[PDB]
Amino acid sequence: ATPHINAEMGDFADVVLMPGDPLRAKYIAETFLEDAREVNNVRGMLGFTGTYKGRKISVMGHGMGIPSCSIYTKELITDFGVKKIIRVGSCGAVLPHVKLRDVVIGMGACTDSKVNRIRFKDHDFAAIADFDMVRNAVDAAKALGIDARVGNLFSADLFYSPDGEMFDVMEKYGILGVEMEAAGIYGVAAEFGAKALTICTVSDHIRTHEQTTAAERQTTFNDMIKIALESVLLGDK
Amino acid sequence: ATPHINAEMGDFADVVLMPGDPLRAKYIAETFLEDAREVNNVRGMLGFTGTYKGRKISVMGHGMGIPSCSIYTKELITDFGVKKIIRVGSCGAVLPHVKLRDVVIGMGACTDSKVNRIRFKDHDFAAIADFDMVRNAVDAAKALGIDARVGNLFSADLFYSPDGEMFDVMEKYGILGVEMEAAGIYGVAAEFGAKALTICTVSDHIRTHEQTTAAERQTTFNDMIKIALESVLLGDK
Amino acid sequence: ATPHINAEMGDFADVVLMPGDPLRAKYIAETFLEDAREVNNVRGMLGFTGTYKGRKISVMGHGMGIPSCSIYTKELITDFGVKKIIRVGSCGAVLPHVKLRDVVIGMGACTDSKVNRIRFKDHDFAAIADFDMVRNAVDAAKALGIDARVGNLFSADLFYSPDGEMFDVMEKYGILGVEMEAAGIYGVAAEFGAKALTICTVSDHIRTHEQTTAAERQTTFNDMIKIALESVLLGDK
Amino acid sequence: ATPHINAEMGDFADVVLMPGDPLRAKYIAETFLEDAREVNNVRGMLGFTGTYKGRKISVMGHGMGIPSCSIYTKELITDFGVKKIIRVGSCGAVLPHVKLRDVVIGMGACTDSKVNRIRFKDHDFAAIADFDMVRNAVDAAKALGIDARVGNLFSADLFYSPDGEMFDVMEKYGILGVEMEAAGIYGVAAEFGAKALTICTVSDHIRTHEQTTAAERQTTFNDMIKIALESVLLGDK
Amino acid sequence: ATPHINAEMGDFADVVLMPGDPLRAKYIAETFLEDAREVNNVRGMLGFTGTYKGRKISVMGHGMGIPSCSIYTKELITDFGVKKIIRVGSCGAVLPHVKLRDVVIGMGACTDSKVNRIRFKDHDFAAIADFDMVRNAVDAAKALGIDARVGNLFSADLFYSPDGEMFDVMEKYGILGVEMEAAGIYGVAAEFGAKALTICTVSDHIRTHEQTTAAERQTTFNDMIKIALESVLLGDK
Amino acid sequence: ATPHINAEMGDFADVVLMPGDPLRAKYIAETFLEDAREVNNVRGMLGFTGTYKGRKISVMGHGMGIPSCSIYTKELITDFGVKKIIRVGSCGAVLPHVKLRDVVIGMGACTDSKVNRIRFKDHDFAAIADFDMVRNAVDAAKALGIDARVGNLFSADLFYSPDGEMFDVMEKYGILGVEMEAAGIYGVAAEFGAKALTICTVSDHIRTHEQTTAAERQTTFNDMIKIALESVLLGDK
Repeated sequence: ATPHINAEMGDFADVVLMPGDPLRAKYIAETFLEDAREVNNVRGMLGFTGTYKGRKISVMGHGMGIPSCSIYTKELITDFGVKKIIRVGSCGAVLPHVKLRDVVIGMGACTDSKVNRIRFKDHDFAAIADFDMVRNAVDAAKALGIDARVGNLFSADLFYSPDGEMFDVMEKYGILGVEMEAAGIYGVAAEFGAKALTICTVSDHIRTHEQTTAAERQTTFNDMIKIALESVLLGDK
Repeated sequence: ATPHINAEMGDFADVVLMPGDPLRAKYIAETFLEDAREVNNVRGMLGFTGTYKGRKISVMGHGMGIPSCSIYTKELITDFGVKKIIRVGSCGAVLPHVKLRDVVIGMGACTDSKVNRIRFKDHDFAAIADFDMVRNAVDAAKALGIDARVGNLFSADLFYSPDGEMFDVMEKYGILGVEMEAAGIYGVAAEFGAKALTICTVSDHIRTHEQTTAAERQTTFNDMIKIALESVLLGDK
Repeated sequence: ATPHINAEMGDFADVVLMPGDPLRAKYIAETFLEDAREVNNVRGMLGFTGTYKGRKISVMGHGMGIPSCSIYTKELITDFGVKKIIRVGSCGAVLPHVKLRDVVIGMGACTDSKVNRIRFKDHDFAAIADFDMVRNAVDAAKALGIDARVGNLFSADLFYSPDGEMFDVMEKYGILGVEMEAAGIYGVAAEFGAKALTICTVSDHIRTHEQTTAAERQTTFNDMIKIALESVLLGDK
Repeated sequence: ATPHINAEMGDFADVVLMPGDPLRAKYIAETFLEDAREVNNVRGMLGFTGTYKGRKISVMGHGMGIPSCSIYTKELITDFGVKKIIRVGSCGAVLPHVKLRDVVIGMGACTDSKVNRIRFKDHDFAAIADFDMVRNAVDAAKALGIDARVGNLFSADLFYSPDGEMFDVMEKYGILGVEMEAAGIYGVAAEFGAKALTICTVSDHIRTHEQTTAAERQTTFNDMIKIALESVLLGDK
Repeated sequence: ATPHINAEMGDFADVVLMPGDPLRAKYIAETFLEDAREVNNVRGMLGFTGTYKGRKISVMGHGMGIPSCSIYTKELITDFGVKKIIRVGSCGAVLPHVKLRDVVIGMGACTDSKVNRIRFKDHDFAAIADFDMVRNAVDAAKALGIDARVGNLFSADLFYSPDGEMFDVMEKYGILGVEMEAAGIYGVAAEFGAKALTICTVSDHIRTHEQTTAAERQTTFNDMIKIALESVLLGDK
Repeated sequence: ATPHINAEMGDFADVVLMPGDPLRAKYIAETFLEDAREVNNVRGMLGFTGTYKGRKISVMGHGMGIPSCSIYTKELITDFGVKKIIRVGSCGAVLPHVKLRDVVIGMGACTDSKVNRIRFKDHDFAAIADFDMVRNAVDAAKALGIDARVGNLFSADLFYSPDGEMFDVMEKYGILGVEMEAAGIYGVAAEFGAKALTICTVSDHIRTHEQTTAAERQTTFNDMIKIALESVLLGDK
């Protein structure tokens, strides 16, 4: 067991899907995994392992923000043999042409956190995904009839930011979505020699809120999870 | 309801105790409060309201790190009428003279997060507690036979820090405990015009690499919660 | 003697009150201290030692700004045995509800200086007063019929700042008064293992720019000095 | 004509290959393009346009460093209709497992320049390539029997850096090659709404000095150009 | 009057010499100026106006550090019509061939203060003297048989710096003398459209740990003042 | 030979004039020098050596931007015995009273590059010229009856800056001309213990869209070159 995960080596697959909400991890296990078993419940941060089309897979919540996900991702890599992390999230769009319910893949992640400056001598660390994982997700999405948008996410520390003008800067530089974790996960992956990817669905536009239904949100979430799971199978071959 | 709290105004007391772990919130509700009811379960971030010696009080987890706790404390203050937040946590000591099981009260909180720089035009914002709350906690502790130490916390973004050299700097400048939230909660309290306090129990010694046992963490935790609750009653009178 | 103080060990009390203006130190000595003698005159930075109700007390100017007061407070602490510094100053208010002639006690001090970033590896050091000293001043003020406000000061490097918009930021985050020294003194106290407090009276408003009469200014100044002196006597018990 | 390019709209293809050295641009034009003509010679920064397998292609030097290449890439995009920039260069390796003469594709580029901080409100902009261009290069390389490494470059401002320790930090975080331009080109592409890619061949290891023969260097350079040109043809499909 | 200078427009000459110590201003007035009038004594910061070789000249202390001298210099320029400021100070040397008693003229001044970053949008402002004033000082020194060194000063915020390694950096980049004010004065001069110069004499060597004797201090100080005064007369022609 | 200069010790004079454009270096060699020989052609960065009134002088292009010129100036100093660098460039004015064709001499150079912060522990290094070289240029200009102003340049990393507002800040602080190299050359000179000067002629006004068209030069540029060359002869006296 590690400080935040009451499990032992072997309990996790070598790839872990991670939504922010642990209750979505439970939903993924129930909906997509065969022979699913709960393998963590410390702090309510539910984690599960089962199989998808014969492939051992785990899913576990990461909590909100770079500091939370950095803990779990580090422990998974250093103590549970995890080689790949796929964050499966929501993001808010700053570009009108990026549509509600689009799938975005963060090949890079911008941020207003200091964590990568702390790592990288106050220089600019380009927080990036693993290329093969990116391509596997693009290809899995294409096989499901989806053209994933590949580019930069922006990982914010403040959900309630006092700097609304920054969203205009994000738009100018082509940021595809705003979320709260990718850059931190990518920094951990680089620090500890593993591989990561963040996939998000566009849940809103930052500038002007758009309504969605629970059913629409569920189906779009499910599409993202299928992309993520199928991408793993492509990566295995 | 707010984006992370499915409750109505009036469901929370005007003071909320907040451990990081929502399971500890449930423990507090069951152990210390009368007639407790669950008022939030969104994302498993359990919150409860009941009474302590006749006084309405709430308790809810805040999750790990500045970004997580900043969400919850903002929503509580702006939309649930919450006037006081008392974080009840654990910390790591760096000073030789600060011992396992000591109770530390953060009158200030240092940080390596960028959030307060973002707020404060890249100058130094001294993230501070409410003074009356500090003195109420000191006095409640004294009535329970505990001499709480009052000073600076350090709120880290990385539990697993690559800049190990910073612990000796914290030690040099008298930091009493290392945790992950206080500076963020204090920044929200200043931004949105409320009052906050962080109380921690020392659960490990970073300098000498000592760790508290299970028995040990629990009994000290109970004392911290009694301090917090009794401090509210002092503040009311 | 030290580079800026031509005195010997024992010439200073273990607590030193420090206004910015050495002529105010002379006034304090003449008005409040018995058997006062001048103990420093280097650079015209007058310092005195005498007794208040039998208790040995010193008073000495600190000059204008963080670099000036950092020199004097360091030398006093390291080489003259000084345990406590109480800055006794004026400040400018940014909050309309903070009134002219109010007493402000700086439990924290924000700043636009780089000195604490230099000390603290470019992270955020919360420059704080000693809690017991704060409580002693609050209690002394209460016994003198004054309700002191306890919160953050802002210690500016530029009395003539080119950034007017920063006052709006200070107001937003609840800064009680603007002065030029507290954060520097608090940094020295932390660096060199001593205790400090800044008490200020509100001399002006950047909002409701009203001034005062000489008589009003003297009476208010003297009330502040009485609070500071009485606070020492509480700390001694 | 623009301030650094004496040419008119149409003189350049919509994709421009850019080595640092203008003499390399001449070599590329002479060796790989049919009906090549010189279209720029301002500042000796030779640029050419011809065809490759019937497809109009341009090639032009970008000079050394972010400021130099930022000028040329901006002018090409805004004034000459250029849609894609492919930098073709050399890099120094900091990882021992990255081998001499390996092909590196910079999906991201770290930097110690301030240019992207100036663009991005002092936050972290992840300077990234266009994903489709990256995949096209990977595929073109595979068709030529070369397995390209895809990951981060580091774009240095100082070829002669006084901070030797930084190469160790680059190695820790997995940087594949050190060069001087990619992060700047990627910043311009984001700013002005175009697409870019940097392909480098490993010319040496920064810490250990290794030798190559003329035939080896010629083979590897030619291989890089073939990858670049063939990647364009894939993108066109 | 201003709060810091109790004088009227006309009371100062258009050129003011400024040592840090107001008692040295008094010495200068008594020793070098004919019929000098005391024009300020607020905060003990003595200032005088008299005549030197037919020329009206003022001299006034500036106190210790950038914030102090920034107040006085701004007020002199914007409230008293002052056109030229000549700081006359002592400095510490780091270079092996800079010797005790050497005269150093600060054509530039490096600093660890934030004041010029605040002014200059967080970019690097080169804090420089007025060229003609520098040349006038070199020429005056030569006529007095003194060979002055012209180069960079370093203006420190902390006389007692916790970062001893910075002296190595100063030495590496050729800093001639370490003092506490020049960069601040030069920033004010640029902000408010006036001209300034800092002349220092080397009173201590930071590496050899030697200092000038009392007799040497007086002689070198007198020579510096003669250079300053004679430089004004050259400027007038 | 060095990595960017294929020549041997002795091939360069101990003084090198450097325009950014190597074709201007050729022009200078063929117009102003006797018995000029091309001594470098790597990357087309033409360098020449000949004599001016019997004095051995070299001239070589430095390319655009701080990173480019930093390479060449370092190599010249450390491997070719070069003692003095005179950059001879163009610049843009922000001050209305600075006119087209004015010759500007950069006693200092401000910058938005990070290179001097990297050198100088993130403090403010005042990037300055050698005083004697500045005075030699001033004196040569006077003897030639050519007007010249001495003050600060601003060395930009982005010719195409997204921050137009910074030009108003430059104007406020008295910047004489905007170019792209001086601060980098001055940093190298300090790092490697040599001497440098930048002279520029105002080619355009950033305020009054006028600048210099086809005509202006040749004669204005020629004026700057004559000043530079004659300044060397004065420095030899």
